[PDB]
Formats: sequence, structure tokens, C-alpha cells
Amino acid sequence: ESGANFLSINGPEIMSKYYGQSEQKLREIFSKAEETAPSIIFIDEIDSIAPKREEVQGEVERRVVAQLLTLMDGMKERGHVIVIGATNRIDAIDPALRRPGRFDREIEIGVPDRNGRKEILMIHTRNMPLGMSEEEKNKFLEEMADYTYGFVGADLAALVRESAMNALRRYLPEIDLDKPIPTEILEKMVVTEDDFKNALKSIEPSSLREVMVEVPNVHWDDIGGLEDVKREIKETVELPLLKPDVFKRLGIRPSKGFLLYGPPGVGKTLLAKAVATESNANFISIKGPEVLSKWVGESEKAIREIFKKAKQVAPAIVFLDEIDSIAPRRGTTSDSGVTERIVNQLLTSLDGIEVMNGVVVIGATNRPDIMDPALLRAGRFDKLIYIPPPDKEARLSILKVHTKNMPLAPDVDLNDIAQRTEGYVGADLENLCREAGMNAYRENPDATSVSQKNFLDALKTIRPSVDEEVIKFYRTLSET
Amino acid sequence: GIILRVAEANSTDPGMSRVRLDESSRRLLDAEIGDVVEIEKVRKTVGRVYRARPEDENKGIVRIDSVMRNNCGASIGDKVKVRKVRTEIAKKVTLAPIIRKDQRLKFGEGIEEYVQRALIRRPMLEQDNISVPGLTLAGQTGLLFKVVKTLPSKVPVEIGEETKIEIREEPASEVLEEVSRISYEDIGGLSEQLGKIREMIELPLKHPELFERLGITPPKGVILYGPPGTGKTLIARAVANESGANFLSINGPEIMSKYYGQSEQKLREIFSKAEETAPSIIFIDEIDSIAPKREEVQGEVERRVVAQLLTLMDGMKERGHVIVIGATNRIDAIDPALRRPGRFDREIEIGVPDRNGRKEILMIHTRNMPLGMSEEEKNKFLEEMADYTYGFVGADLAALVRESAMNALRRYLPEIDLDKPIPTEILEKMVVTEDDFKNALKSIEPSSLREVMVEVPNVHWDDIGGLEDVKREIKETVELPLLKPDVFKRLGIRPSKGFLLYGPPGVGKTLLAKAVATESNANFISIKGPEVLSKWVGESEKAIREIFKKAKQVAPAIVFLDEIDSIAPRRGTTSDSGVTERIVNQLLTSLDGIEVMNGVVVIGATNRPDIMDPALLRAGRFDKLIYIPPPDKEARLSILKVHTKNMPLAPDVDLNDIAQRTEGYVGADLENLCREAGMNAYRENPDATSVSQKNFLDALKTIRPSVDEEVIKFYRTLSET
Repeated sequence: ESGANFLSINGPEIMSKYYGQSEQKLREIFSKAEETAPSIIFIDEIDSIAPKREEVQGEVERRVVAQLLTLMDGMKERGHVIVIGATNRIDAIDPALRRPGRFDREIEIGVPDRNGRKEILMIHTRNMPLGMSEEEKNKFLEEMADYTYGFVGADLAALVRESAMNALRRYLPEIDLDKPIPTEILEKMVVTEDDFKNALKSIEPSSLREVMVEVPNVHWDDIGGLEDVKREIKETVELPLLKPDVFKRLGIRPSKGFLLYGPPGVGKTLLAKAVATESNANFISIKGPEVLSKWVGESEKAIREIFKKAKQVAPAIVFLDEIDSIAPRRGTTSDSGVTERIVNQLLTSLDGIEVMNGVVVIGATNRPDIMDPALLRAGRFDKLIYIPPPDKEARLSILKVHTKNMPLAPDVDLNDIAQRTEGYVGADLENLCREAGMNAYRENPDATSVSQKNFLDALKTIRPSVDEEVIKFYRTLSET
Repeated sequence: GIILRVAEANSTDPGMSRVRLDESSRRLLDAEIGDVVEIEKVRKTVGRVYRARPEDENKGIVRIDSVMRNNCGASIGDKVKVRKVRTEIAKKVTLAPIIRKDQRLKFGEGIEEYVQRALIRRPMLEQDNISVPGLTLAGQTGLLFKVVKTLPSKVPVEIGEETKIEIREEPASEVLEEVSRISYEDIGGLSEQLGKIREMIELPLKHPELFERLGITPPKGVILYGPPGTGKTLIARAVANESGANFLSINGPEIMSKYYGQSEQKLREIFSKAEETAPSIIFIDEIDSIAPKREEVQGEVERRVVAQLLTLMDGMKERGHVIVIGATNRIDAIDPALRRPGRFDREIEIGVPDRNGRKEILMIHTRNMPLGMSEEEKNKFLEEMADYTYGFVGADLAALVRESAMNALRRYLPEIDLDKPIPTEILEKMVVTEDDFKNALKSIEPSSLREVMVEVPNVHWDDIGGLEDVKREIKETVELPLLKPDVFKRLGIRPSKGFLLYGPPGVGKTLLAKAVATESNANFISIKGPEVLSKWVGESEKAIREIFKKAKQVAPAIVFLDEIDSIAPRRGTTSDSGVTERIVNQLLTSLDGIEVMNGVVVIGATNRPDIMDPALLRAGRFDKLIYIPPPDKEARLSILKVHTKNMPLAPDVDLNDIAQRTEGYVGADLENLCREAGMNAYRENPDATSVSQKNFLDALKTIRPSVDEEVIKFYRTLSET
């Protein structure tokens, strides 16, 4: 678009030029920078040029970087030229490059989102006979976007090209092997979604990316009862966004966010997942199996960057669960507050992170039973939100969410089981439909079909999950 | 139409011209069985074969032998014209040696013996090269003879048993397409992978304009893995044989002999021939030597040779019509920047074989010698050699049978004929008894260093005992989602991983989960404590993440994970608490992020569970417990008859009396009681405890009753809570 000259600093030239060949080439490509001026200088070789962590890579490595520093210093900054650089990741870069007299602005290029992937796909969408408005859903990119996770343009390009061979193997080899291209084979060329789905089942997908984000699909239509917390979640999260001129009227102090407790994923993983869609904000999940991926690949230091990552992506909610689960093993922590060496990076950050931002601190756990007395204090995790077991009116609202996808018939009565059992949580209600729903109606020849007792037969096997003592333990730990 | 396909012969028919043609494929040509065939194709090269019907093959293709495709130069998917012709018989045929790299050939007699019994009524023509292996692995391989003249020349002939054979021995070369080419049938290994690797370079290398920019961008680069030179490297030179293009060889001895300034110019020198020999394929097995780089200092020559190879591929527009590929020993010893664009993109991981895949690898090395498949049904068949052998490879199997050939030598050659002239009597003496291959199994030669391996079981439900309530329940979990899914969408139930087992070690529990893998005809992936203790000692605990990704391609397969959590409680207390260990969380987090709906089935087991996480009890993870009851009388009697069917039968052993008195014995005890007391059963040995029912009762008092009502009650309390 600029129309100016483009200088190419590439791998094969710096590898083919050894001592005395590359040293003169650095001024040679810089001599064209003054001649082709105005021109832009792009270097993707920062990984090869200046990987230096300050070790000995040899004299040629220190010579090529020291010249590139003087090549930019040899310029008054006016030939009317702009030197830029690129590298694979936040690493493999010389630390002195951030010093003045040289590269100053650093623009971090991230990854796409569900909408951002559609923009990347749209580039590679049409070499072929597909459509957006002409196929509304089946061939639209969002249906391909929701299944795909952790990809990139060239990976998507090579994936569809490999998925193009699926379109070939169903057409080209067993029909026309001829070098002359027939006119009939042209109408035969289309793309069915199965070609892109077959690559999803095959092993090609791989995600090595440490830091990733996402957004949920969950709305409040699939949510059940406990509407008391519903409007309470709106109270915490949604008020500071629209209000702040009202927030300055009352003059109340700031705060981070609430915290949840209850059996795993009953509604709790779904409830905090529902609020992100309604507010139309982003969703940042920090989870135990998600963290156990971080500190194994040395990303526990990148958790500090994830903290700084949340401020640009804001408004976004931060969802942090069971990182403290590894705290008590080194030293005893419940109300004691002796945690772990990496976890204190979570603690100290929440103390020094700026408030008033679009970030919302959220946490959850089965029974809390791991915490710090500072985590109970303000500027940090805050007043507990009690998740009650769904009542009859709440269970019936949850059961109708589970049975709307399954067929409907009088054979399944939701009233009788709701009156007898007051204590089932969200996970049990979500579990009972899983295996007994396979026994519901006809999915299979077994004789337990089309009965209400199949839910009752599994009702006796599963635990009642009615514990009055742990609910009493919640009220004692909350006030104290 | 007449065009019937050529393929790689599964049943080889080591006798050439015996090529398999389907009964359904021959009725399409209206040619009956057992007639002389005339194969005519482009270039006017011809050959004759004999029709014999296989079974599993369909009419879409005709599966043809390698050498008969190597005689007509046939590539998979060519065009031929075949029809039935008149039938005649030879009279006197004259043959001549083929001398190119062979350094002359066989000297002495055997012009009748070796040729005659191997003829087996081969249809052929004058000036045709016949392949006759046999008599040994070492010194005798597939060997081609140039036929000079037969009395019924150029006419269809099947050389008979009463027809003499004359060998002129006058040195000459091949008239038609001798060896130094390796066909896909001459290749052996992973089957579907062989077709998947070739299909990307298939269409471009044949013709440039057939597939060029049409479907996609052609292959940039291909990275290969596995035993580099077991015959994986032989595939490289082999692929260039069917394509007919030039094959550039980047090898170890040249890069080692060329130091600074010699190798740097040689990189452009071999690249200069790449543009001249274009179209050509570039195979590099030196990626280990060329670019081992983990980003350390190996010296300037190491960074110079890799930086040039990057620019050598960058110096090409990607069109000289050439494809550069690479190979290395393992997933390691490779430059990390090679996965960046502008360079090698496609990476095809070459794995190891299976019980069926090993038979394909063995079939390549099966015939240099006098063995057979249909002619020996079982004793010499490859599957009997496959089940005992574990963790081998083609060259290891080749050197193993060659060392096992010395077993055939030491029983014959040294103490009989040391003479340089080869007698005619020693030729009949050459056979292979299975004991030669068994003696190498007892000897120390077998070694398996391979980290990641898979397997499949032999266990069926005929050896399984009672507890049929879990039987149909195992079918409920595993077998329903495969056939049903349009029914699965009708109910709309959520997904899930799989059940979990508990009970005394290996009672039926190791056998029960081992039986389901065979019935469903799926694969079997076992993750076990002694199997894991091999993993994290050899730094394979990171490869466990790859084993997770390994399960999706091998699917449908069940994943069987036991006692990895046994090392969890030692660092911190975990039963329902859920503080496990640093490597084990890679198991946890993966099960949370692994995609459902796949053909993988999560299975686990333990003696008493007593180690777990509260997340392992929650969904998306380990699931509802399956109680294994102790076998009852009707269950024990069904288990006891499985143990005593291999042992002799007699009224001396009564299964009814011991089944009524003892209600609590588990599967391991019932499996154990027959072990030592079965040696005391009947006459295996002089001791006086023979032929009595009390020998089972004498060991019954010594062994613990294994009746615990408290642990069964502990199961019901931990299951609901």
C-alpha cells in the first residue's frame, strides 16, 4: 500500500554468509536502505540475529548484532526510513534492544478469537466454491470456528489443503487422472463440511500455545433457579460499568470480587460462565487442569503476564479455581495462610494490581478449606456467596433444561421426584440424566425403557448428597 | 472394462505368475478360473499370469504380484488389457544369468532340482525374467533369470514338471527391468500410512500438469521418523523407483568427510543437481547430523550447514517441480525452526507395527527361503512368530532370522559340507524348523528400548466367568455410543469419559477389561503401574502427553489407567482430599481438556480406591464405580471350569463340594489355587498328594479366606459420598 521499497532480511542469506561475507552484507543491505530511501526495513531474523541471552554463540553472533545496533545508530533517524523487526515469541531477543537509541515500540501480536478466526479464515475461505450469505449456516465459518481451537493461518491453510485432498480422494483420483482437464469435473467440485470435520477427528490439530483466551456460549436460558444470586451477580459485576458517575455519588471504596463454593461444577462452573455472555465481555478462566499445564511448561512466570494480559482484553472476568489446592501440601493453610512459592505471585499481584479496571475477580471450590487470612481481607477475595442445593421449584427449572433436548412424554414425571428429594445439587441433577437418560425411552434394547423408575433406580444407587454439617461448616467459616 | 487394476499382493504366491485374480473380477471379464492370461499394457510390454481366486478383495482392483508388475513396470492404477488365451506346455527351455552388479552367479548344478520343483506351471514367454527365491535367507534371495530360447517360443506356455531346463550360464545382462528397484509390495510396514505418505507426492511426480496448482499447494517438505536405516531408509530409495525420477542421496559419510569449505560448496553442488535432474526428489536422513540443534554451540560448521539448507529450499521458487523430504531417528534431534513456514511443513510420524503389521514386515523377509503361508497353515505361519516377538523392527528381524539362519547352518552346513563346490544333495537338506526362530527368542538378542508401544489382546468372553451383570453393563457404556449416535442425539444426554473398577489385583479385573477390547474389535491401550514406572524413569513422562494425542488416531481404542495415583499420596495426603503430584496433574488437566465423543474409553482400577481427587469423582473425568462382587457358587463353577478345561478331567476333582462351602473366594484366589495345587493334581510328579480332592482343600486351609465384609461396606460408604 505504501508503494515504497521493501528490504528483505532473511534466513538463507545470513546462514550462507559466514565471517566477512555477512559483515559486509550488513552494510550492503544498509547501503540500499539509503539509496532506496524512503524504504522500510523488516527483520524476521531477530531470532537468528540476536537470540543472545548473554552467552557465547561465537564471534559472528556478537558481530552481526553489534553492527545492526550501529547500523541503526549510523542513521540520523532521518533518511525517512523505519526499521522494524519480528520474532517467533516473547523470547529469543537481545535484552539491550529495549534500550534507547534503538528499537523502542514493541507491538505484541496475539492470536485470534471466534470472530478473529473468521477474519483469518475469510482470507483462505475463497480460493474455492464456498459462500457466506449463500450458505447461511452449514458452510459458514463460525461452525468451523467453534470446533477449531489453537490454530493459525498457515496451519489452517495447510489444514484445508489437507482437507482439500479429502475433496480430491472422493473425486479426482478414481475419476480423472488425465492431464487435460475435462469440463465435467468442474461442476463436480464442491466442499462438504465432512471434509473439514474429518481433519478435526484426525491427529492434525495440535496446540502448543501457552497463553490463550476464550468466550462462552452460555446464556441464562439454560440456567436454573437460585435467582437470588442471579441479581446479586448483576449487583457486583454489572453495576460499576454503567453507573460510575453514580459510583462517585455514594463514594464507596473499591473491591475485587466475590467467591463461590459448592460441589464441583454443579451450576458453579456454568453460573460464572453465563455472566460473561450477558455482559458481552470476554472470559478469562484460570483452572486447576489449566494451571497444571502452565507450571509444567515453565509458564508460571507467564502468569504474571496473564495478569497484565487482562487489562487490554478488558472488560473481562478472571476465573481462578484450585490453584490453592497445591498450597497445603508444603505447609498447612486454611485460615493459617502459608501457601507456596509460585502462589504468592497470585497473592502479591492482587495486592498491587490496579482497581477500577474492567477485571472481575472470581473464585470457587468444593469446600473452601484452603485460603489465607489475607485472602479473606479486602483488596483480595471477598464475601462468600452461598450456593444452596436446588429446591423443588429450582430443581423443576433445572430438570426442564435437561429434558428439553431429550424427547418428551408423560412417562417422565418431574413432579414426583422433586417432592421427595430436597437435597440433590446441580451436578447430581446433571449426572442423573446422563446415564439414566440413555435408559430413557428407546436408545437401546434393554428392558428399563419408558419408565419413571429408571430415574428412581439410579436414585437409590447415587448418594443423596444431603449434608447438613458441611452447610453448618460454611456458616462458621464465613463469619470467622 | 478390461482395464483391471494392479496392486500390491497381500497373499504373495512366492511362485511368480500365480497372481491372484478375484472370482468376481474374472466374471466381469468373462474369463474362467485356471487359464493362461495375457497381460498387455502401454509400451507393448507383456507378461503371462495364472488366475487364482482370493477372498477379501473386491472387483474394484486386481491384486497383482510385485515382480510381474516389475516386469511390465506397472505402477498402482495403470491401464492393462487382459483376456484368456489358448493353453500349451513347454518342451525345452534355455536360461541365462543376469549380470550387472551381481558379480557372475551360481556355478554348480541344480539346473533341474532348483528350477523344476519351483516351476509349478508358471505361464510365461520368451525373454522373461522369473523370480525364484528359496533354500536359505543368506546367500539366496529373489533372483532373476534371463530366458534365452524355448522350443514353443512367443506362444503361451506353462512349463511342466516333465520338461527339462537348461542353464547356459553364459554371462549377460537383463533384457527386462531387473532389481535395484523396490516396489511397494517389496516394501513392508504400516499399510494405510504407506498410501497416505505417497498420495501427496503421487500425482505431482508422475505428471507435472496432472496435479500442479489445482487442488492445493503441492508438498513443501516431509519429515520422517523411526529406525533410520532399518528399511525405513530403504523406503526412500524405494519411492523413487516407481516414480522413475532421480534420487538425490544426502548421507552421513559425505557430510562427515567434507569439512569447512568442502561441505559448504557441496550443499550448493547437490542443489545444483537438484535443478538439473529436476524433476527429482530430495531425501535427507541426516537431519540428526545436519540440524540436531537445540540452540547450543556445536561449532560454526553446524550452524553453517543448517543455515544453507534453509536458504537452499528458500532459493527455490518451490517450482523446479521437486519435493524435498527428510528423515530422522526419533521425534528429537531436529531443528525447532524447521516447523516455521517457508520450509518443511508436513510432518508424517512413522510408528511401529502391530501383530498384523509385523506380518507385513516379516512377509518381506519371509521369502528368501523355503517357507510358506497357505502351504504351512499354522506352524510356519508368521502370526505364531509374531505373538512371541515384541518390540522389533525389520532390520532387527532381518538380522535375527539371519542369526537364526545360522541355527539352520549349525545343524547342517559346518559338519556336513565345508566344500566350496555346492553339492546337489545339500539343497534338499535346506528347510527351516520353528525351533531355529525359538532358540533366538530364548537367547539374549531381543531388546526393546522403545518408549511408546501399543498392543491388542487375545482374550474373549469364552474364558470369562460369571458377573454377567457387569458384562451387559460394559456393553452399555462402551459399545452403545459407536453404533447408536443418531439414537444418542434422540435422547440428548450429555457426554462422559468412562467407568472405574475396584477389587483385589487382577482377580477378573485385568482380564475383564482385557476381554472387551477383542469383542469390539478395537485396539487396547494399557497404562499400568509397572508400565508407567518405565516411563518416568526414561524421561517419558512428557511423552504421556503425546500418548494422549496418540490415542485419537489409533481410535477406536480403550485407555486403561491403573495405579498411577499410587505415587500421589506420598507427597501429600490424597484420598478424597485431592492433592496428588506434579506429573500426575498432567493426567488430570488433560482429561479436563481432552475432547469427548472420540473413540477413547476411560477405564481405571485399584484394590481399594483409597487414592483419588474430588475432581476424579466429578464428571468429565473418572465416573460411577463398578462393584466387582466375589464369585458366587454359580460364578465360581463357571470360573473353575475355565481353569480345569486345560488340565485333565476326572471324577477325582469335584467342583461342587468346594463351591458350596466357600462363598468368598475372589478371582485371583481361584486363579491361584489351580496353580500350585494343580501341580499336585493328578500325576505331574511322584508326590503322594496326587489324584485327591483334599489337595485343593489342604491349600484351602493355608490360603486366607479373603472374606472381608468391612471393606465391602467401606466401598458403599465411599461410593455415595
